[PDB]
Amino acid sequence: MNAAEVIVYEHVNFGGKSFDATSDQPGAGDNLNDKISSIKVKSGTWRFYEYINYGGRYWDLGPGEYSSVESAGIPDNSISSFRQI
Ligand SMILES: [Ca+2]
Ligand SMILES: [Ca+2]
Repeated sequence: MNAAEVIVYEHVNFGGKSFDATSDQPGAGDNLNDKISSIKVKSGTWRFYEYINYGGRYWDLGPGEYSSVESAGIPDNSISSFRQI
């Protein structure tokens, strides 16, 4: 009775953590710079933002995979959070 798989990385492929879980965790939480990240998930829409839940860079997207490093804002991976719908 499980139909949800959200796997994302909070860093480079060969240098990041693999977060594989359904809707329940607080997105992401780690102190570091907003470097290259690997986001590959297919389930509705998700809101990505590197800051609080009421004062940060809002950026949502549909089911798709990507891994940029100069087109997603590289300020600082602090107080980052993302919820999947
Ligand atoms: Ca990152
Ligand atoms: Ca951030």
